[PDB]
Parts: sequence; structure tokens; C-alpha cells
Amino acid sequence: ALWQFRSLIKCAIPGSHPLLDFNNYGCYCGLGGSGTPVDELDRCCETHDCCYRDAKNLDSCKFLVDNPYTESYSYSCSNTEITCNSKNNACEAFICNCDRNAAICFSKAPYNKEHKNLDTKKYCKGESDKC
Ligand SMILES: [Ca+2]
Repeated sequence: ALWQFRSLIKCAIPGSHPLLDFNNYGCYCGLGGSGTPVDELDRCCETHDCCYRDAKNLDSCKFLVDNPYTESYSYSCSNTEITCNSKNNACEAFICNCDRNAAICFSKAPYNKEHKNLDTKKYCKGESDKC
């Protein structure tokens, strides 16, 4: 679920404010996405977008979960380490992992303030054929 993704990000990145820091960043961090990712961090979001695209096509997710942000999963956080609990079913596990990988990627990528609140209509034209 969305509140869990925010929580995973805070686990991986102590002191972060997910909605302020990552939502609406670059071409892919936020609802939707297009163009070529402007940087490593943006590529993390493109990858997460793709992961959610894949999740929607998973058998265990197909009709039960149309929007992964409404699907809660089981996880734990310890010393900035994220764990997707085994109790998760196929659909819940896939989503948790998408979020977990995204959170880690975010924590290891440089943060470019000038890529925040990007004018996507001017800098995100076209479509990246990735993932
Ligand atoms: Ca996106």
C-alpha cells in the first residue's frame, strides 16, 4: 500500500520525507511517467513503474488488485533493512518487493534538487523503451 511504500522509503532513508522528496521528481517519480529518466534516481522510479505494470499482470493480482497502492503487504524494518515477510501471498510479495527495491535504489542514488518539480511537458517527451 502507498503508506507502506512511504514507510519503506523512510526505513531505507532515515530523515527522508517521501512525498516531498520523491513524488513529482524527474520524469518518472510520481503518477505516470514518460520520456527518458533524467538521472539514476529517476531510473529507479521508471523501474518501479515497470514493476507495478508487471504486478498488475500477475495471476494472483489480475482481478483482486487493479491498483497496487491499495494492496497492503507484510514487511518489517530494522536498521534501515527492509524485509518482505514470507506470509505475503504471491501478489502481495511481488508488490512489496517492487517497493523494497525502489526504496533501496533511492537510498543509493544521488539526489539532484534541480530535477525536482520538473516541467515534464518540456523535458519528458517521448517514451523510454526500458524494462
Ligand atoms: Ca511513476
